[PDB]
Amino acid sequence: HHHHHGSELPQMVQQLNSPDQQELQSALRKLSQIASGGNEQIQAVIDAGALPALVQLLSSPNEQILQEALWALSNIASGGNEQIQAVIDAGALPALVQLLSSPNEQILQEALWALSNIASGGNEQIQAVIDAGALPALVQLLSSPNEQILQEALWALSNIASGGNEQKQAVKEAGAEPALEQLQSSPNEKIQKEAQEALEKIQ
Repeated sequence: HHHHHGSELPQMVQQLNSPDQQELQSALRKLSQIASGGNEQIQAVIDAGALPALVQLLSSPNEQILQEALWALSNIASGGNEQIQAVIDAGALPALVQLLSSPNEQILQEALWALSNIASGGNEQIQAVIDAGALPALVQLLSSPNEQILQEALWALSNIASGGNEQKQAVKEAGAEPALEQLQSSPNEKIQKEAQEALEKIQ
């Protein structure tokens, strides 16, 4: 069931620019929720012009606003290829890549999730993730002592690796092979499986 009507979206979008922080968060949450409900609903959020404002919030020093903005963007990017494309065209990628070097694990997790959603699209979507410079960051993350970070980084890398030959080649050129060859021997069963599958995708 629809919780919100289409004629309420414009108001929510305007409120992503409120100086009132509880108004802002409230609107962030509603857009997240609507965007969680399938392609038709995601499209309504995009058509209402929510993307530009969501991307602005990605540089926020307020982790509460940041987490909800990332989550909303992840939900939008979980739709169709053209919906993922809209996220890319709105300039989300530089901000997401920047967040890959965050000392905050919770932020890291949501930026990686947004990125792997984006990288689930077509070769065009994947190439934009590569072009934005995700690969050097993702590779550096592969030598983290934190298994949860590893799993998250592998999901993104594995998705990029599901692209065409150009995309697989970029993965090889960013030096991912030796790291994936190591993690293929991981005692963590989830990491081992993802690493193996990613390695096999890039031959």
